Amino acid sequence: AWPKVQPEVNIGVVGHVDFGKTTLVQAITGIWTSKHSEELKRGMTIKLGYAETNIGVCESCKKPEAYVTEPSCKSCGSDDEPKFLRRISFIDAPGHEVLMATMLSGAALMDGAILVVAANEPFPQPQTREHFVALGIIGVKNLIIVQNKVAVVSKEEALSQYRQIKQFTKGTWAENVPIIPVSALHKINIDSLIEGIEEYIKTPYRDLSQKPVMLVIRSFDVNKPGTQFNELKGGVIGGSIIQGLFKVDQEIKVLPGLRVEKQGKVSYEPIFTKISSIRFGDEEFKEAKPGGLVAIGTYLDPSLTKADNLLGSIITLADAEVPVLWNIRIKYNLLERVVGAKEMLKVDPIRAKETLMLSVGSSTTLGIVTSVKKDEIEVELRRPVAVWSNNIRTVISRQIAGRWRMIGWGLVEI
Ligand SMILES: Nc1nc2c(ncn2[C@@H]2O[C@H](COP(=O)(O)OP(=O)(O)CP(=O)(O)O)[C@@H](O)[C@H]2O)c(=O)[nH]1
Ligand SMILES: [Mg+2]
Repeated sequence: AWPKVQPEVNIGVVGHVDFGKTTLVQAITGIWTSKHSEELKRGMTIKLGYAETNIGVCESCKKPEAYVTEPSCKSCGSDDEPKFLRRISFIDAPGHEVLMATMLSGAALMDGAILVVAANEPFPQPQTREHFVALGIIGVKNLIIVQNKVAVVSKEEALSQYRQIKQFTKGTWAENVPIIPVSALHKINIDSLIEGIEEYIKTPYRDLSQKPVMLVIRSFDVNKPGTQFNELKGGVIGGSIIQGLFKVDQEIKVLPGLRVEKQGKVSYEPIFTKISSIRFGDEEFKEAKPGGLVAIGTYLDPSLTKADNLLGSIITLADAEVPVLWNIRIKYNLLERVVGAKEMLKVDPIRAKETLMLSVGSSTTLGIVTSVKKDEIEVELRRPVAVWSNNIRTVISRQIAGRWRMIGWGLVEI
């Protein structure tokens, strides 16, 4: 008698490369997130992976084994069904070096986070530190550190690394962050991770008063090949809602929208449409709340949505007043040292005329610095950015050693 509702919380899974993120998400949800051919062939995550599962508890059994991801208490004794707590979803971020820009985007969609640390690898490491301080910046401080691959190391070594993690987090915003030893591959001590999720990653408060805003991270064409032009389904736009709620048959718009070429001149025109369908995985719904990753059916030509073309864009109501800016002011603060790089090196102050990478919401855009002050910089963006609210958290990256590395953050001023 478990209800078929949408996920109510987004838990991001971040960490260094090949530490077992996707295998962990599979160990919990039973689903392999990587569905693209490229990432299945290369054996990594390239685009944000998604997977969801129900969470329940057999309140007549002993925790943490009392927790289940399916409506059955046969594994603990009683034949009655467990108490449905909530449905959760995971955002599986890539742990690769040159995919940081993706992770940041995913971080805009996270309510809580899990940081995967390999027990068979030394601590700390590049993308570990980087994703850590990134989560600190974004505001995803509902964190759980997971000691994966614990089955290949002795308890002495596991505790040895544990001490190092506690030392590392000692004196930071993550000082009291829990550390849970699991084995994603062989499914060892997963129940404790479920329990930890329920304890430390609670479902946030959603103020439905705020205007409906969705951050787009994917878009595609559900039309199977050779489909005649009369049976062509509308374009589908996928992403996460950060505030408010969307309903079917609602008038919406995509910002900045569509790139337009007029004899070499480039502009951007908002994409107006109507929600034809809303789904969360295989289940279809009439509403769409924050938490989970929603597929929004539109009346758009599939040509516009094909191949994640609307990535980074946002979706609001048609009559919403939203500034789409080519130039933005940012009240910034820089990091002290470049955390992503393998070599320890400090970060130069923002130079005029310098080109930077800005992560605003789910959008990554390059821009040239036009004004430099102690607390504020002004940037001329190569492409427009939709700024739905005031004080939007942005992430500032600079190209170092040929690769874009995070150097600091800021808030978008309007
Ligand atoms: N022994 C052991 N091996 C594991 C565990 N988890 C993952 N692995 C191994 O790591 C390999 C890749 O793990 P994967 O889950 O893809 O790591 P990832 O971090 O998602 C890859 P990327 O960071 O590039 O997106 C797998 O072949 C698997 O054998 C674990 O808990 N124990
Ligand atoms: Mg992966």
